[PDB]
Amino acid sequence: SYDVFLSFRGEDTRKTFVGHLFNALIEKGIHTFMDDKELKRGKSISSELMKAIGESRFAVVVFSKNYASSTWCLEELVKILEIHEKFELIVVPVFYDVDPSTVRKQNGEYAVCFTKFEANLVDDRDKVLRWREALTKVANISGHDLRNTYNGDESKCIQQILKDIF
Amino acid sequence: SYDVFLSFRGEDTRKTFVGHLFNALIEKGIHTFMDDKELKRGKSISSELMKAIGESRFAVVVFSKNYASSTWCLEELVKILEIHEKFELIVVPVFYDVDPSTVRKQNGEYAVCFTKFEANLVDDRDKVLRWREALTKVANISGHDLRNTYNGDESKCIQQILKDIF
Amino acid sequence: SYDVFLSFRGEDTRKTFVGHLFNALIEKGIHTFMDDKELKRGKSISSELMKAIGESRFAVVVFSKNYASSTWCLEELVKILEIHEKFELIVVPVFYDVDPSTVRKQNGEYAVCFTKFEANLVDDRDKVLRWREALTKVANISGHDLRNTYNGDESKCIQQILKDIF
Amino acid sequence: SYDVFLSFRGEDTRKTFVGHLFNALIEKGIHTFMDDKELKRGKSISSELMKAIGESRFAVVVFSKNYASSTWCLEELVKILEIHEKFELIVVPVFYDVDPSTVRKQNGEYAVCFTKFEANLVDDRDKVLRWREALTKVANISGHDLRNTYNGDESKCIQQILKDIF
Repeated sequence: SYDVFLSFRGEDTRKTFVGHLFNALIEKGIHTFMDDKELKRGKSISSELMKAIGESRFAVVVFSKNYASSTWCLEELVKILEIHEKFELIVVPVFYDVDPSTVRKQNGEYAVCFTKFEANLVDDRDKVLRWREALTKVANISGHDLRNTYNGDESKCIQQILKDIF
Repeated sequence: SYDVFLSFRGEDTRKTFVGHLFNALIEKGIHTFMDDKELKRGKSISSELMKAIGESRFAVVVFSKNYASSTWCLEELVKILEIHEKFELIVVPVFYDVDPSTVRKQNGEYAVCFTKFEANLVDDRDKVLRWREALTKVANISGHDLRNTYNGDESKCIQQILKDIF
Repeated sequence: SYDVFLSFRGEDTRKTFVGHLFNALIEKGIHTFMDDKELKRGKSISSELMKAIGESRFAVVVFSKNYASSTWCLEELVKILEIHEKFELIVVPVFYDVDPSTVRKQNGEYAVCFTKFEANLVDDRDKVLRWREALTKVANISGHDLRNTYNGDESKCIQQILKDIF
Repeated sequence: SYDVFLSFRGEDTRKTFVGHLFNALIEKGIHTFMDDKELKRGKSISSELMKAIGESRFAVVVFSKNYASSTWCLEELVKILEIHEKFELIVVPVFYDVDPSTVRKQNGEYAVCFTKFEANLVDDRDKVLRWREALTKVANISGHDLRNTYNGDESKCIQQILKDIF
């Protein structure tokens, strides 16, 4: 069924950028499963999300301001990275509206959220440290950085992604 | 005697929206002459633009918040309006993040930009008056809008326009 | 003999950029005549410069901080533009390390020089006004803007120039 | 078992110098693996870089003023030095706007950058000491310089290096 399941929080890019990527991939003929509900229930992953992650040939993750600001987003990133470790999922980082250098050091607005996420909720979980290590490891794999590689394009990055996919 | 044309403001559309619209139009099979690729080095700019506008059929101008700022864009709008007055060139409006009522009264950001040019070219050239009248008429002219019609997906609006051309 | 004679003041770009252009054009096989002497005698043009300008199939002008700061540079630009008007010289503006918008309005550091050039020397010549009008007319012809079209490349612009030439 | 390699600092060489050198090397017929095109999306970055360095023959690193700033670049220099210590990889220095004496003593801008990292990784990791020693040895190693050898044309230096490779 679904070939590559792009994963990004439906907060900012859900209107223009991620919408454009979904439309282009769907039109081009490659089957893909996306964010099922804008009102998605549960910060965890149900059967549908787990099955999509397991049965995805590859995955796409777009890092933005909110891309980790939700605990659901961090958990999904953790599951995806563990899939890449244990399964054959291809992970292609996409850096849109975010500085790759700051994300590498786990610094920026995400650092402010992590400090806010450094309360007793994660002190009873330590999942913030796991998420930060996972993000750092994921940043070790090169991807596409629209704000840097082209710095002024949006359709060119989509063309590159389509060239990689098909 | 060409197929279509495009018009946008480079400050806010040359990066994300206008490029996606151009890609959609090119893929759909209708030739488009944007002011980014339809320009040979040797030939002039104003002359080439006037010729391209004269030989094109359908024009779609996306009026942005700072649309009045670009004097060249205002002149292009005036020329397009004059061509539509003399000949019968296809007219189509595009308006994102700028409600038609705001532009029709030349108010808001348009009002501020005109006030900056209130003593510049309204009376010294009488072309600012013609541009204001043409903008008012084009605003009165019905087109495609997205502030409230779609309001949820820019790519949905692009596909709607592409399907609605013919 | 010489096919296209690139014209730029040997002040800043004579080390890296214009040197790269001269080396690439010479290597590619297109015959070209360049700035003969770094200690060029006379702010006017001798027989060699006039003959090169007349017998050039095309010309290349790179606009930078000093590209008009010398009276010799302005005179050469005037002669080149008059050649383009009366002869078949192809003029391709090149915008390197300069904002095209400011140059269009004849504003910027060049404006400071023009105000400094607005003394009795030009008051007895009025050649500053002629040079400003000539620059404005030349800016009406589109060319290549490395800081904008690519914004991060130097070899790509050279490749585009070579594609245009041969 | 490859032909050559390239090394540069993205802050000051990725735009003008390193690109011209890469174009010259590619045109000359010797394959080059820069850290801008020799990278597949799926595979890692550190692993791919280590493999490429191991399989390449000739490495040319242009030490810039802020060369010490890039920790990844320093690690790459350390790995290249270690490979040259164990194997016999071709070593070639490149130094522009940074006199060899300044880098040899790790002084000037190198001194300031190391002082910023004086309490960071000199004693906490003992790899800053190894990097300083390797930089000192490489500075003692003769290479190609342009501050006083050529001092008049960067492209002349690039052509000199390309001719001097073999």
